[PDB]
Amino acid sequence: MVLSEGEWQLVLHVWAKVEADVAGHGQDIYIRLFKSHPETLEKFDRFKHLKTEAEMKASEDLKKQGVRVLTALGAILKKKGHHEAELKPLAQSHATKHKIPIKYLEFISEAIIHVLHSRHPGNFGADAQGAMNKALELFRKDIAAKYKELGYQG
Ligand code: HEM
Ligand SMILES: [O-]
Repeated sequence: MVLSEGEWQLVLHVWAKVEADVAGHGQDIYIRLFKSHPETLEKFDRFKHLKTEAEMKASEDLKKQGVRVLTALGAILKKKGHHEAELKPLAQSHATKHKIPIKYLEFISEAIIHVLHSRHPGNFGADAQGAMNKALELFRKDIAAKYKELGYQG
C-alpha cells in the first residue's frame, strides 16, 4: 500500500491547518470520538468518568492528551510512509498497555476525518479527504501488522 507524493501533499496541507491550534483540534476529535462511540471512552482510566461534552471541553488533562495524540500522528504523517521507528513504541503501548483494538483505531480515524471535514473545507475537499483516508488506512494497516507481531489480535 503506497501513497503518491501528491496525496502526501494533500495530507500535509490540511495538517498545517491543524497545527495552527493542535489543542483545539484534539478536543474536537476526542469529543466526536466519545460521542459517536462511547465504548472507546472506557479505555481511558483517567477520563472514563467524564459525563458530558462540557466536562470533556473543560478537562485540561484531556486537552493535553489530544495534543500528544495529534503530535504523534503528525510525526507519523510527515514520514510519508517511512514510519517504522515511530510505530514501534505506539503499537507496543496500544496493544499491551492500553489494549486498543483496530476497530477503535478505525473509530478515531473516522473522528479525525469528520473534524477536518467540518473545520477545513478549504483544504479538505474530496481529493484531500481521500488522501487522508489513504494515509490513515496505511497507518492502521502497519499498526495491525505490528500488533500481530507483538501477540495482540487487535
Ligand atoms: C491516531 C491513533 C492514535 C494515536 C496516534 C495515539 C497516540 C497516543 C500517544 C502518543 C499516547 C501517549 C504515549 C503512549 O502511551 O503510547 C497515547 C496514550 C493512550 N492512548 Fe492512544 N493514540 C491513538 C489512538 C487511541 C485510541 C483510539 C484509543 C482508545 C480508544 C487510545 C487509547 C490510549 C490511552 C488509554 C492512552 C493512555 C492515556 C493516559 O495517559 O491517560 N489511543 N496515545
Ligand atoms: O490516545
